[PDB]
Amino acid sequence: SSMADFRKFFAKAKHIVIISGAGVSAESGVPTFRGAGGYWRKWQAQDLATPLAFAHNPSRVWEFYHYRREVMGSKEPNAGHRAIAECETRLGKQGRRVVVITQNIDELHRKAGTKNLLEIHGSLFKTRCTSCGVVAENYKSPICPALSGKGAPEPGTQDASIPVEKLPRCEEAGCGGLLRPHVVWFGENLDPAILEEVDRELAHCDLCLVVGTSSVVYPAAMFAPQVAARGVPVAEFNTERFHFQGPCGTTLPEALA
Ligand SMILES: [Zn+2]
Repeated sequence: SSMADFRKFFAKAKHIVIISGAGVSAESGVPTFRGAGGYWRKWQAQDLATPLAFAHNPSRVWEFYHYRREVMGSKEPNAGHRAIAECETRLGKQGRRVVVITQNIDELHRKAGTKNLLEIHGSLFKTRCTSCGVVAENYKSPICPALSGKGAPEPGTQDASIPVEKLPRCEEAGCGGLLRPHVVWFGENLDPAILEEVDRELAHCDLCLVVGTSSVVYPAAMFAPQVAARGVPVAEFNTERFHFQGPCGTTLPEALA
């Protein structure tokens, strides 16, 4: 039904799951690399976010992720992210739970103040050593000196073609292994531990929100339907149970007041 009917459910909901999609990041001007304007140079983003592309050209893969890390400098969380964060803070002092399950890798939910965050696809600001497996936070600009001035999005740009030795290297003593971005690539599974946390949130929630994506599309498809099958209401906020059409920065400040 209406927004007034959603607010009734929202006022009584004690454990809210928020499934956050690409729409939420696109509203902050964050480049998504899906759709028609989801291109970097002469390749598809799907072409680069793969174990195969990193094995054959780690320099080109690192140039792509270096760009994505650098564009975040000028990006700020929108009214959607803020309303989500303030909602968690406020409801937490009332002994009620708000959890954000996101596929976004830009950390804007983290900058807005969301604490209960599940980043199922990893983060741009995390590296993983291909030799020792250590996962680490990395906000350094540029991530390595050979990547200084590299990663121009424009097609025609020559490959930086950095030797593997000069790409980001693990700083753990005696390792020096090749680092990769700590993100889920095409053909890779989600971390089972992260999946267990997700499963647990979905099974205990009394309200579920799907924002800047829909329930009939991945990853919200692996999550939101089994919530609706338990009887629990699902509200979708998108540019396309309850459904609310429009930007998240418009509908969420209101819904989550
Ligand atoms: Zn290492």
